[PDB]
Amino acid sequence: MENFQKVEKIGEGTYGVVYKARNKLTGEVVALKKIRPSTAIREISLLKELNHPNIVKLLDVIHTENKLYLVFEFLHQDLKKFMDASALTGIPLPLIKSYLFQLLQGLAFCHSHRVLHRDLKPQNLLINTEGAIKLADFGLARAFGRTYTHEVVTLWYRAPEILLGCKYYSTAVDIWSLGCIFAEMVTRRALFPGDSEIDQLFRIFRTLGTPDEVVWPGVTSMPDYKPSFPKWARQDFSKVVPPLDEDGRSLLSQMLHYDPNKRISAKAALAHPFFQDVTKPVPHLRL
Ligand SMILES: O=C(Cc1ccc(OC(F)(F)F)cc1)Nc1cc(C2CC2)n[nH]1
Repeated sequence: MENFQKVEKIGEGTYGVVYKARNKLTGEVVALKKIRPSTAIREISLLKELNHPNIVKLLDVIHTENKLYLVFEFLHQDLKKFMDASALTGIPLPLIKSYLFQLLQGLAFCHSHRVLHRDLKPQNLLINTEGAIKLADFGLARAFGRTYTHEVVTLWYRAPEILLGCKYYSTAVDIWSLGCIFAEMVTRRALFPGDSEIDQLFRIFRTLGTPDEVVWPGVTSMPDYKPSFPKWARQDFSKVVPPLDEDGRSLLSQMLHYDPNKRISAKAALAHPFFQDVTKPVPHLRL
């Protein structure tokens, strides 16, 4: 670590602090994550190989004095800050479409290697001036497990099967999270901003209807399912994400299917008619 000069704090991650830093030998500007177990070393070392243009590059893994440091590629802005900055006008639909398309390419790659993210949220979607968007913290949930600073870990993008106690969840959990983020880019408001596990689940039920054996076979046997849940009717997506067109509403409905087995895959989502006119615009960024 004597090879890095801290520049400024990026923030407090889930596992530890993130700093912008400079590599004294190569002159490289990086993001350095300080994490404070052998199985974790092996799982993290496997992520160094999982390289894709829409995945934030893991440059190096450093284990010293029982501390673990992850050295990542640096990007100047995250999607949460970009969405806040674009709140008055909204992000233009061609840019939302380009970002969703790129994130689906990222997901299709990681899922093809049987690697899940498990904790997608706007905070870990990073953007550059060229119009690219990249997934950060890919694979860290499986490798490691409130934050170290006691901050509450957000539930807003958590798939219903996790909330219902599924132990062996699938790549479909990442498609759910990305559907929630797509809806938030379009409407400029979080889709399901729950502030507890039951509030998160009931917000989902109030919009998509309380799930039953018809739409989700096996749901009533899930560990945290309760027959006493209130029974809410489903809402139309035309009310949930206006002014998204019919192609975007159809794709969103497939990314938010209750049954993880029915939920669209990233590969099938890339073939959806919503992406017939996709382009790569450049965002307006002030750094
Ligand atoms: O999280 C950001 C955006 C960002 C950049 C600069 C920020 O402000 C600061 F300069 F630090 F004062 C604050 C936020 N990037 C970033 C994070 C990562 C790796 C850890 C995942 N790689 N790249």
